Amino acid sequence: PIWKQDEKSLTENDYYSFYKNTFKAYDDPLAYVHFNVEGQISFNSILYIPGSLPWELSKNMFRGIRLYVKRVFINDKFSESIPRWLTFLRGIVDSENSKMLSIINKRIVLKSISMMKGLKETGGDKWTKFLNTFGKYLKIGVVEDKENQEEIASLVEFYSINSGDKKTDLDSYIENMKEDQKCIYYISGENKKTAQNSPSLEKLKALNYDVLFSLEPIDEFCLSSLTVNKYKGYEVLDVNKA
Amino acid sequence: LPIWKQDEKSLTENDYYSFYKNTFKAYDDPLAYVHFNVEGQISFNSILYIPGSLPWELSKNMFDEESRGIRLYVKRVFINDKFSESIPRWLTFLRGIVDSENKSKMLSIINKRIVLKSISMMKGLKETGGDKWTKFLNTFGKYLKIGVVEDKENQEEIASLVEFYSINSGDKKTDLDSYIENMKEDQKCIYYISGENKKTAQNSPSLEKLKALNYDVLFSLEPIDEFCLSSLTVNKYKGYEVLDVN
Repeated sequence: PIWKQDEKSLTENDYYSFYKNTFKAYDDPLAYVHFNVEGQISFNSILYIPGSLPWELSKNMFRGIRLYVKRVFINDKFSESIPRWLTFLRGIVDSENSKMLSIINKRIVLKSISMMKGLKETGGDKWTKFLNTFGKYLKIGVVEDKENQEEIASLVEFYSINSGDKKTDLDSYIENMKEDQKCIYYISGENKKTAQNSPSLEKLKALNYDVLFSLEPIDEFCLSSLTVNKYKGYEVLDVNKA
Repeated sequence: LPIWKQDEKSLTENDYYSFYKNTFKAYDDPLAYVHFNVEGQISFNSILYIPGSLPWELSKNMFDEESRGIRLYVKRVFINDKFSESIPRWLTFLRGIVDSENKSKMLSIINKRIVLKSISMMKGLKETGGDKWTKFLNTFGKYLKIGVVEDKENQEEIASLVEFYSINSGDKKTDLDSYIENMKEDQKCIYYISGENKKTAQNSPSLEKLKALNYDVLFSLEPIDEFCLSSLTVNKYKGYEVLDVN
């Protein structure tokens, strides 16, 4: 019924208490979205981004989402039915009516990306916290969700030669690209320090080009996908390849 | 120092409204504003306002050949008020300031950030605003319709904001996503029909098969409604074809 109620009459202690007691979570979520939709195909959903990594996920990256059909509880195993890069979301979907699992899912993915973009726009510690905690899942989304590849990739961030102590997003890298520069460059390292000290790196340093760092297999997985598919038309080259 | 260099946190709404009025010599309160700062190579401050009513520069022709609107400052000195000549012209109605530290691949960066902040400002006004949102579309909706035609890169986001009367909508307009929401089971298309008046438009004979399908149909009542709707007719709207009933 919580998700049946009006979303001009519900306050956030309502949403937080619901989340906290349904999901057994003492963390304040970073964000939530209550959406009802709407006419012929018919459903309500509340989706939450946890304030911290769920314990079950702290040891194996892949409940999440509780399905109700017609206000009856089916399973809390509906996370299994959405793209797995979204397994960190917690929430409900209550559907009246596969070719519905399909369009329910498209709508969930849309709303979750929109939630993240909103959180990024606000910026601050909270966006930083979000990428710190869940950014690995986005990086997986970039490869695995072909249709949303460009929007998800616009959220992920990496260390680079120039970003120093903080990470850069890809769009900032683009805006920072020198007059002659055609491509986005990256290089693998054991970590920040070893990576920037790679003598690979001297021709690009001579050109004053930035280079992103790939510091873990998931970075490699994500970036190599961008080499194939490009990012916003830009080539993405591994400095130790061709 | 100037308002755009002060931290937004100490400022009140009235501080922003008084600045808008004094600077642009405008009488009515703005409908909305956003103050942002970008820090890096890269460095600029901006405050962007949606006016309360049509600027006088725009009250004769839809477009002012001079494109005033946005005042450029460099290192806090006023340069000129023609910075809007480089932003998409569908945003000519915005009034605001940019103060930069520094067709360049750079002015281009500032322009892009402005368009994105302007869209997010409108989308916020749509989500929060109810009466203010309808006021915004009644005054500046024509510009958004032109944006849908002319702004290739932002076409879908702008398209999501525009509203039209339909058969089922009543004395209120519907947006496209709400139309999509209301589509029948095997309805695949968004339909529209050139009308003369909101009343006369649904009286059309050419509507019989569609009404016999109980499909909604949006009304085009001017060449602007008409060019807007026809541009969706070519690269679709969120994957939907948009068909003229003729």
